[PDB]
Amino acid sequence: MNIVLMGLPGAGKGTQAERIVAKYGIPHISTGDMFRAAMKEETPLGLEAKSYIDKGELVPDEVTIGIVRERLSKSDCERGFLLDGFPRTVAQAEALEEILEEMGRKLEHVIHIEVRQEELMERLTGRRICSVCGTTYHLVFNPPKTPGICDKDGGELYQRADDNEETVAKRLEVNMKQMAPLLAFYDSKEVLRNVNGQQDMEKVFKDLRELLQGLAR
Ligand SMILES: Nc1ncnc2c1ncn2[C@@H]1O[C@H](COP(=O)(O)OP(=O)(O)OP(=O)(O)OP(=O)(O)OP(=O)(O)OC[C@H]2O[C@@H](n3cnc4c(N)ncnc43)[C@H](O)[C@@H]2O)[C@@H](O)[C@H]1O
Ligand SMILES: [Mg+2]
Ligand SMILES: [Zn+2]
Repeated sequence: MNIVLMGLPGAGKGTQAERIVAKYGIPHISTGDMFRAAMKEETPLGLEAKSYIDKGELVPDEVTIGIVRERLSKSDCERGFLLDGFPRTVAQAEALEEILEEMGRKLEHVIHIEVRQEELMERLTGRRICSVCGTTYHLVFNPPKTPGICDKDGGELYQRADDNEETVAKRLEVNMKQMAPLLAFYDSKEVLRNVNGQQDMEKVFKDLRELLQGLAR
């Protein structure tokens, strides 16, 4: 089970990934999550990626490909994997094709979780994160019991530098542009699947699942 989730910022890739991983036991490889972990640890990779992420820009291809090339060389990827938010450019996709060839593996599905931009903006604007456990909240759709405080451990919530409206509009524009040729790339390869992301989280998952169980032909 060798899978990519592709989608604009907020389309639900991580929400789906948790579900996919709980069902199927393949590793979840989020380049965004990897970068954010390095940023929290303030490692050199982290501080390099920070300058891009905080602004809503893509981290450059070379470093991003390299983290993925190293990550996919681990033994937990031998029976499948779930890439989330990689590739984000055609160059990354062409590099993945070569990685996979080297590994003697093929992408089986590239799932585009499609959600219109208006909904994306609403999903993201208002997200808040617990500084201590990383639990997410939303001001509008999932607020904490006490404003600014996490229900689970009392940790202080924050707004990511990239989740304000202006930066979310930017991330949408950057990824809309990069994703157009990338969708073309994988539609040419006949591995592109489309999922309607504008459904409840369980139903998106059922539809994804049907593509993963081979039922949607
Ligand atoms: N390959 C790469 N090359 C270069 N740079 C890279 C890179 N990969 C990462 N980067 C850098 O790192 C940065 C961050 O990248 P990344 O971490 O990949 O961020 P993203 O994909 O822009 O955005 P999210 O992770 O917020 O969205 P998601 O699709 O995972 O949705 P989620 O499940 O969280 O859900 C979001 C919200 O919606 C809600 N929700 C989910 N599903 C539903 C639904 N079905 N109905 C209603 N609400 C829903 C959720 O509860 C939640 O509140 C990039 O901007 C870039 O700088
Ligand atoms: Mg995500
Ligand atoms: Zn917490």
